[PDB]
Amino acid sequence: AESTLGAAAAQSGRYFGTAIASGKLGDSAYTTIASREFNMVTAENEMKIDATEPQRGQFNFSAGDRVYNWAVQNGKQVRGHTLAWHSAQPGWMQSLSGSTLRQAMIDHINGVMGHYKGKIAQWDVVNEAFSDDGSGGRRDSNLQRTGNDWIEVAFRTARAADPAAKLCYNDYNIENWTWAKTQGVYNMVRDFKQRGVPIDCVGFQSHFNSGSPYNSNFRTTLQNFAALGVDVAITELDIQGASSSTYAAVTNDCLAVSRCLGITVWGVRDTDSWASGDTPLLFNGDGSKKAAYTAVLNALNG
Repeated sequence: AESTLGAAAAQSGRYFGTAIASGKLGDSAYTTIASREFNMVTAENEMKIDATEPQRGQFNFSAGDRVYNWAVQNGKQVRGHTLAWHSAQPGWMQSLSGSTLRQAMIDHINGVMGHYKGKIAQWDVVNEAFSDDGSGGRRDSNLQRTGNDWIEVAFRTARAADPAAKLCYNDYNIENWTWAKTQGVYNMVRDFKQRGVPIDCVGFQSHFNSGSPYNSNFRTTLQNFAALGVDVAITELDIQGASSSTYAAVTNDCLAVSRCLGITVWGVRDTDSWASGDTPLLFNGDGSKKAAYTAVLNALNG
């Protein structure tokens, strides 16, 4: 196949994934589609820090396992999302600073990766660490305020916690090769690779809209990161208005870069999207395929 997105991606060694939401798992229109079309699953909410460690030291894996087991029973692999992040922190973690927050960050990684050890294809270890103010510099968060080495410490922890997982740095607005943010991250991954920090992948959320338009230099971005010796992934793809041509273009960027592992779109139907008003996904509210679906499919069969 040929007929579905994931089977067609697999023709060139790649995956086509989606974001799954444990709450929509009793909707069978939703699971029929999701099961048929994707070979990769990211839990949309259920593996975030507030979802896995809502009380300090007391982890909660129900919602995460529910998504995990659905995926796995339906033939899919899984991306973990996400271990260290400025948002989606619980109350007890937002209150922490300095070394105590550091210890909590390390503890979270160890615990979450521990529970999922050897069962996760990729982990977004660190998420959205860079700023949008145009400086190319780090976002100012409690995590950053523990010291500039937090990202790297997060990565070394995670490598030791689950040596089988691909470790990703994930971020939005790093798709355009000329943006500061792109270059700030580029420079970090370069520095990492040169010094031997265990980072395996970079995750391009690929949330495209009027404020962050697709640029065909996205292919240059993907090429240049790959050339540092990392894989790349399109992790949270959606496109405001769901242009067929933009959807075919992004798909074709991925197919032209051999270290591009695959594409994940951020939800199944437009009604499931965090931006449902923009109808930015491949399926309509009612389950019918959008033009973009056909364009992506053709490209993957391309």
